[PDB]
Amino acid sequence: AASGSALIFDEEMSRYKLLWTDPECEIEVPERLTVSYEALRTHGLAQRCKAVPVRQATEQEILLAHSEEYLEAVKQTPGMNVEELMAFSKKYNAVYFHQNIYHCAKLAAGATLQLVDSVMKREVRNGMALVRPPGHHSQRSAANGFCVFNNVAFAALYAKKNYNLNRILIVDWDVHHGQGIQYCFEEDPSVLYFSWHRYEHQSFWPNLPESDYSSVGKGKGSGFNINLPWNKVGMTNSDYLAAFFHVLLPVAYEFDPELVIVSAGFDSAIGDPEGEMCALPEIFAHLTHLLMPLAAGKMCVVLEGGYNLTSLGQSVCQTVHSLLGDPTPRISGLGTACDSALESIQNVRNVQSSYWSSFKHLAQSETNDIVWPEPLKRMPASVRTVVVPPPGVELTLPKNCQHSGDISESTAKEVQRIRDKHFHDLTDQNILRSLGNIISVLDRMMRSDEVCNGCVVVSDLSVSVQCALQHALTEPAERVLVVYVGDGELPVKTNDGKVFLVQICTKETEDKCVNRLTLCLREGESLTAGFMQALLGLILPVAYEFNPALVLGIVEETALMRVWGHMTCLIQGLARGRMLTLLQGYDKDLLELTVSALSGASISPLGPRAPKPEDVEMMEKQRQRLQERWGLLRCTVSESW
Ligand SMILES: CN(CCCC(=O)NO)CCC(=O)Nc1ccccc1
Ligand SMILES: [K+]
Ligand SMILES: [K+]
Ligand code: NA
Ligand SMILES: [Zn+2]
Repeated sequence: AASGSALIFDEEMSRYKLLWTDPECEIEVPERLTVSYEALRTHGLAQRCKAVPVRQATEQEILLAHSEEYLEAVKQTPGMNVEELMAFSKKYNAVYFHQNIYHCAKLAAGATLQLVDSVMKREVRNGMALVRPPGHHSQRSAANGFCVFNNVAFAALYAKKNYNLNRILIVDWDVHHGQGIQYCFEEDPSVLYFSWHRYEHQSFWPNLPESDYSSVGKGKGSGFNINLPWNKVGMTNSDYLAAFFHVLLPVAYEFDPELVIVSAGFDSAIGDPEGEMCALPEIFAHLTHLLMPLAAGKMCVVLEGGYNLTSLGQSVCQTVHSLLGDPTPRISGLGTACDSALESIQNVRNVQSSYWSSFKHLAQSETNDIVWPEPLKRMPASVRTVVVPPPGVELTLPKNCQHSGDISESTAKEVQRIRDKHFHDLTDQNILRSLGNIISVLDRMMRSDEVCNGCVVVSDLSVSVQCALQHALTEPAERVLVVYVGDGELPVKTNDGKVFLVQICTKETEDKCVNRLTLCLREGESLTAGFMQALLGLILPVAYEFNPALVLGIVEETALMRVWGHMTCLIQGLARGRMLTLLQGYDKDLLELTVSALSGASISPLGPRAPKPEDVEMMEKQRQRLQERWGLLRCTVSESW
């Protein structure tokens, strides 16, 4: 399986710039590449990436997306003087030309194609191209918005042609609408385009009616264009994550792309003079992380915009950190999206309800100078994952996993201390072994930056859960998220706000308070889709708002775990990836799947469908019950009294 992350960069693309006065173009500077690469080197990230050389896109490759007349006209700009370059620039909107920009435009596109080849040939797991000029405004016969050729549209058209892909997701999180990409794939159902963008009721550049939520695609492509307009500035981490949980990710996992391409403009970051948004550079660690389970991890990140040199460098680093598998930073202060964002979200969900299963219940009444703190260091763990299989079982482990059954003297004293106080008449040395394992693994996870998560197979659930949870609460971990697949009650108290409990059970149970989420899904062929809808639409929003310091996963032996890998990967967005999983009984496959997802490996796609209406009803009842306490659950504007 593929390993490593490509970083594609060349300083030649910094060798064109604006040569006359134009306030609408001044911000697009060579130093955007310089500062970004240097920030990657400063933090040791470039050195851990596979450097893949740029090349020129050929004429034939350019003609995949652009007309011969437009290519021919651009091909003559290297021979033009400044006067003629200015006159040529004025034929287009918000773009400048330079003797070297045609050369750099072919490098930006070739760099992108190099990135696609590296990922699709399995030479790397994923990667990023740092390119100039950007691409996403470029159109079949026009330069636009600092873009000459459409780098990301090339990438999808090239991957279609040369790898015969049928499903490609393009995520455009630049703060501007990528209308060139939308036009390119408007009628094509094989490419799903998502864009959020500052819109302000069409008063923000490029001022297009078809940038609104109502443009869903055309003809065979209806439903495969998703526009989410931001109609106010100042959008926050909660707005962006609400967009992902309630619009993008439900559609992305249902579409099941074979490749993901990100139009990665960081002018959507705090401090940018174009976007005027408020999301922290750390949010891009999570936008990247939440998309990484798709397409077996095959993600190509392509630089678009981003103009505040500081937020630019920090956001590029958060993205590459996540591409490299480094633990995600904790996002504090999350809550409801603002009213304007909830309006945009509910409007796109409603027009998209004709096309996507996650939204189909909405269609019938029966169914329903700026400054911010510098990002903390993100260092990978020595051993990412420790594993404790039953005594005797030896397993084949990824290179970043270790067994860990060696109980120390201090740990062994705590186990009998705990036994002597809370479990008098317990003699079973198999259970006492597992509690030595839990405490030893937990202490490595929390006290060290060099073990991140772990998995322990256990005999008795009640005793193991108590010591795991209690030893975590005394460490102390301020808050603990518990995710439990099974039935019955556990020694878990949710009456102090330090624990939130997600339970996925078989019998319908009454849910009393707002620190428990109970999901009883109907047994049958549609359990997989229902679980994924619950995970993206309920579990992740609450977990992200809760912001735990540790995640405790628990599976009872009696218990449809072909989604367990996706949850384990996605849930590592919380608690900087610090998750302890307790598997009750030995299941060879479940244990290797758990270890692989905890270790950061890529997981198999889910492939195919639609969930039970009874299940969606149950899930929306949970939303109605919880969203006043946990506002990140909301995907509609609330009613004013
Ligand atoms: C800065 N904008 C491009 C951003 C591209 C980007 O970063 N894409 O990701 C262009 C602003 C502009 O030209 N406004 C305007 C247009 C016509 C007449 C008067 C004013
Ligand atoms: K966008
Ligand atoms: K499309
Ligand atoms: Na102009
Ligand atoms: Zn932009």
